[PDB]
Amino acid sequence: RPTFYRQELNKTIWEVPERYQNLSPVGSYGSVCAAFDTKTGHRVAVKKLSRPFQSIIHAKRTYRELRLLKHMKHENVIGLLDVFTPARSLEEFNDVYLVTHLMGADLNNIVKCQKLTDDHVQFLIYQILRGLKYIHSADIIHRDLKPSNLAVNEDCELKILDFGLARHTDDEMTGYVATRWYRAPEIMLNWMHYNQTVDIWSVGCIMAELLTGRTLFPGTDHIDQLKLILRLVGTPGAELLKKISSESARNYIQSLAQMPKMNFANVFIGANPLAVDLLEKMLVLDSDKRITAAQALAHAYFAQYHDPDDEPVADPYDQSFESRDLLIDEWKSLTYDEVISFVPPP
Ligand SMILES: CC(=O)c1cccc(NC(=O)N2CCOCC2)c1
Ligand SMILES: [Cl-]
Ligand SMILES: [Cl-]
Ligand SMILES: [Cl-]
Ligand SMILES: [Cl-]
Ligand SMILES: [Cl-]
Ligand SMILES: [Mg+2]
Repeated sequence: RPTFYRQELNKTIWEVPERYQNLSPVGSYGSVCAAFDTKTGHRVAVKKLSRPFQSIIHAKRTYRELRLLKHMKHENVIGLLDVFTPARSLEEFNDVYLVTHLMGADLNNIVKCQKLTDDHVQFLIYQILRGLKYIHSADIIHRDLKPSNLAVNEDCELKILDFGLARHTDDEMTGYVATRWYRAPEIMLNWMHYNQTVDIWSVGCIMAELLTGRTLFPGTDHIDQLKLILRLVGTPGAELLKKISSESARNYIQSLAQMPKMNFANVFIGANPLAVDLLEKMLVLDSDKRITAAQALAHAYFAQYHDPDDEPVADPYDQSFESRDLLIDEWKSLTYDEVISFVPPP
């Protein structure tokens, strides 16, 4: 067991191992500090969870987040450097701290203020798809891909973070908000049981915005955003209408005048024809017909970067806990076992 020290930073007690020095608040599900890790030489983010075991819902969310971060071991995905508690037994266990690499800029800080060549767009979207091939091979859905959840460095190297932990509220998705502009229509309006294809819709929206410098579907509300989507990709045919489970959602769609799919070369003026072709394969209304991450990596747009011997898959991931009914203290015991069994990376 390391030695811990205590300090108060902006109204909060932080109790952390001596290896972490020069803590400074960066923001606030919990509170975050920047620190220097003397064991590894890296600058790190230390997150102190708020009220991790306050309800059955909160205790299960804490377990879910720790299981997911412990599993993810890939160059294009956020990984866990450390996890700790100052508790010496289950009986006094009440606080959880998570440690990752400190991230600088996000995709927003380069798409707003920088000139991107087609080669930059190839390399950035290649890396998102390499990370997604890995995540989807474990049967994990990210559910919240958008520019603010993608970290980028000076060498244009990218990491996926901030997985959807079943978090977002109704207030958070209302009106003129970037939290909804990247979501697939079937999850935005609860059409059907969704699956991993929702993440490929989000990659299409991101790729379009890197090419044009503008949000693809900046709706003022759910209905405005659906009208922008259907004007580009066309209204649904009878085959997709059959797959929408809500009768009211089917009746609403049938109230709209029919529209054909637009010509994407006339929308993405001057783009690489291979970029236009890949966008037409991602931005498909019927989720069964969208290109997968593994199929997209082999598309001719990425010929410069694609290496089928350097695009790894994940170890199998057991999510059977998701259907399990437990008490607060049972979820808290499972979480304690995962904290004490952690093995750091090389
Ligand atoms: C490289 C690339 O594809 C690119 C670059 C800048 C802008 C656009 N397209 C638009 O801003 N449009 C055109 C017509 O529709 C409304 C506005 C495309
Ligand atoms: Cl230490
Ligand atoms: Cl990482
Ligand atoms: Cl504790
Ligand atoms: Cl964003
Ligand atoms: Cl597992
Ligand atoms: Mg985020």
